[PDB]
Amino acid sequence: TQSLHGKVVAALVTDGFEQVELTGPKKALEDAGATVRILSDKAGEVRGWNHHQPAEAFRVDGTFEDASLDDYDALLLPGGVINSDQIRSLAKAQELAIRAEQASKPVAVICHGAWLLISAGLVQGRTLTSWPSLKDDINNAGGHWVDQEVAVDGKLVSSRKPEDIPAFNRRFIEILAG
Amino acid sequence: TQSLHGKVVAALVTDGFEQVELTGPKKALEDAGATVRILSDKAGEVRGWNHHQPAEAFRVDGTFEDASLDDYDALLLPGGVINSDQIRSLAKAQELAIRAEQASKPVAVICHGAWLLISAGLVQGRTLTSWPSLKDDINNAGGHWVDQEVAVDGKLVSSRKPEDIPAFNRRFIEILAG
Repeated sequence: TQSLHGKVVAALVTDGFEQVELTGPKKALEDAGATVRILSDKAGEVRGWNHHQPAEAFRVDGTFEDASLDDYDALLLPGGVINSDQIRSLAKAQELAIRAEQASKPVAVICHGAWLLISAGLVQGRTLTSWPSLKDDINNAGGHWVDQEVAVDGKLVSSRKPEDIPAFNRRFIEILAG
Repeated sequence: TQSLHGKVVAALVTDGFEQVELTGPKKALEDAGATVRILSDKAGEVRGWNHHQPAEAFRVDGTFEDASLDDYDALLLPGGVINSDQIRSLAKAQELAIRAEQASKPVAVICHGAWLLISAGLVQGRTLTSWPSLKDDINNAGGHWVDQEVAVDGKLVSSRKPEDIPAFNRRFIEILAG
């Protein structure tokens, strides 16, 4: 079984993130030996959601403003339409995603989460999947939208919905290990 | 002031629409003498939301499947991130908006509601505003995004947020009268 001991992943979330899109990948990554930190726009706690109902609050380990991608081997971008619509316009979240591309570090994204990638200018020429509502936005941004349980372009790992999470986790672990 | 007597407006909404972006314009049009029909994807009731909480239920006058634009002088597209994300993929909602473009009928859209126009191919070469989170999607789809309280491009009337509603209402009434 692949070990990710020593690996640190940053999950980028604002209030309204799909809770399982963080906790599923977080548990799979922790089971393999990695550390996962939660970064948000504000300090304190960030609220996850189960579909259209608010769910549990999670302790924020750090802010986008304060984060350095030197400290992380990869980014996790959970969906949640509310979180995804909010986070995509945040300059420091965009900067983290841009720095990950420049540094050839994995970015795992799921559901509505690729809006951050569109707005950071990062989907042009890349193949990814997403929740189908984002298909037009990704294609209009220059992306190559495909319908796959888990898409991979280099170290860009993408999935469309919560049911994809098990395969998403397995592929993200393979890509993080290299 | 301006009478809209004899005019009929279809508001296209799904569950999770921003309630005031329906009720505010609806009252203004009705005060002006117009009739406002609430159309949804499903019969019965459609759930309005107040920001991030579901709110009151509204009677559905007709479904997108059954609707003809022959019976409406204009479309009203309230926002709400949940509604706007859902409604954009429904071909029958896209059809109603395309028929509006083809028949030179006003379309008033606010906040997140322009996602449907993007997916219907209707923002190409158009000038419009929106909630800023859609800026990149509107520009990537060939639109010209502007930051105005109420933007107008022909009969396309667009606003950004609930505080724009009074001006949105006043402009819509003007465009509807012609």
